[PDB]
Amino acid sequence: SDKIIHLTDDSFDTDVLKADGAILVDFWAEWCGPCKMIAPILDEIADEYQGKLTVAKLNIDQNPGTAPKYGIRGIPTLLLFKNGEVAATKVGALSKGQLKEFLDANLAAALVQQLPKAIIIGVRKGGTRALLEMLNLHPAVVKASQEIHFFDNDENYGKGIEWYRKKMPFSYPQQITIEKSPAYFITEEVPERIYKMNSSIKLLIIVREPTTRAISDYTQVLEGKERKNKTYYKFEKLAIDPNTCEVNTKYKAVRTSIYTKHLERWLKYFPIEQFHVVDGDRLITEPLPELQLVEKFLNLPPRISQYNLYFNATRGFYCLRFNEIFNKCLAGSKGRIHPEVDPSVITKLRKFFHPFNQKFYQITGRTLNWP
Ligand SMILES: O=C(O)[C@H]1O[C@@H](O)[C@H](O)[C@@H](O)[C@@H]1O[C@H]1O[C@H](COS(=O)(=O)O)[C@@H](O[C@@H]2O[C@H](C(=O)O)[C@@H](O[C@H]3O[C@H](COS(=O)(=O)O)[C@@H](O[C@@H]4O[C@H](C(=O)O)[C@@H](O[C@H]5O[C@H](COS(=O)(=O)O)[C@@H](O)[C@H](O)[C@H]5NS(=O)(=O)O)[C@H](O)[C@H]4O)[C@H](O)[C@H]3NS(=O)(=O)O)[C@H](O)[C@H]2O)[C@H](O)[C@H]1NS(=O)(=O)O
Ligand SMILES: Nc1ncnc2c1ncn2[C@@H]1O[C@H](COP(=O)(O)O)[C@@H](OP(=O)(O)O)[C@H]1O
Repeated sequence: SDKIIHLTDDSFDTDVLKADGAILVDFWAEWCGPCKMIAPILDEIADEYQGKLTVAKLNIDQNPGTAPKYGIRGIPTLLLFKNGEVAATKVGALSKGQLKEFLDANLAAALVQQLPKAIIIGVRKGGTRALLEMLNLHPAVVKASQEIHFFDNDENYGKGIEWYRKKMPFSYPQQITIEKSPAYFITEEVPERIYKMNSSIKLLIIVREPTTRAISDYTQVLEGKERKNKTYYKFEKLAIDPNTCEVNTKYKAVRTSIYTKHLERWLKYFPIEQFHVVDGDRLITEPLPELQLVEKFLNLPPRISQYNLYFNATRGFYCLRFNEIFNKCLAGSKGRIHPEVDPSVITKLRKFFHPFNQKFYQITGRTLNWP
């Protein structure tokens, strides 16, 4: 649960000089009395300043090379670095008020609404909400908690990019905003609009087994009709053409699962390097490895840990653990009791997707091992 980076001489360059934004470094030693008194104050500050400041320590007895390069002749010393250059210093023991006065006087943390620098564009039912919720565990990530539907709605898109920006949450300059809008993946007119706004934007795609995703899709549409006391057909009657007895390519649930078909459209405007495909099947069984890849994709330091995720045998999925008294599980619409589909139909669907799946692996570079 520790939020303080433990530094060494060998790690100082990568963790401090090559870090983005603001880092406060405490130079300390076991023999330094005031260092010990101030140590818990830094723990409080690391929580209160999450998103604007990272806190780090270097033990100068164990790592004696770094302090002489900064002329440090007494400890505790607090050095505030920004982008590899010393920004401010404080010498000696100080109280919380002096430190907060020092930090507030030295950090340019204009809380601002910024346009997203990463967008979860799909795919619906692949775990888009879950992915967004998990990425928000990173101190530098700030989520747009509602779908805004900007690029897929001519009405909203007419209001201009500024309207979109002012629909984003407040964040600090050094924070990265992430939006989730599954419909963007399928809406045919959306890649050009996003490309125009920011051609270097990063795009996130979350997928799970094609056939499974279609059944999850069907279940939601079914629940929506049963809620309103309406009628609906069985999955089989919709996914299989009655006449030919083949897969019904006109059914949206099936078309949406042909991930490759949609990706081709997006690739006409963005290079594959700007995309990262998250394995939704692995996100359910073992999230952390998939989330750690997203961290590197976003140029974010490793900060999501195994402590943040815990298995809830009751709900049957993983839930989020932020601090010691803030837990959050996903809503009831996440984790629906799927209907049993005739094994024969499932086999036909699996074979149908197979060639599209192999193309997807080849284009994206990630083999997801789907049946
Ligand atoms: O098909 C027909 O018959 C249509 O025919 C036409 O000719 C007629 O004219 C129409 O009248 C007929 O309408 C029906 O069919 C259309 C088309 O469907 S389509 O073919 O699939 O396209 C239906 O319209 C579509 O309905 C979709 C749907 O999924 O129902 C829409 O999908 C998008 O939007 C939904 C709804 O979002 S929202 O309103 O909530 O904003 C998304 O599903 C919800 O996702 C949110 C989410 O943000 O994750 C969930 O919110 C939960 O979680 C929140 C956060 O919690 S936590 O952090 O996880 O812990 C929490 O704050 C919420 O409280 C919580 N909700 S909860 O209920 O309390 O649990 C919701 O749970 C999800 O339901 C969906 O992901 C999104 N997908 S997208 O499209 O890919 O973007 C779609 O936009 C829309 O066009 C029409 O409804 C239908 N009418 S009928 O059923 O009456 O027949
Ligand atoms: N920790 C988690 N808790 C609940 N559902 C999760 C989850 N991680 C992934 N999911 C999955 O994400 C799906 C919904 O994705 P989306 O938010 O894009 O609609 C769920 O569909 P099911 O209801 O079919 O299980 C479920 O499989």
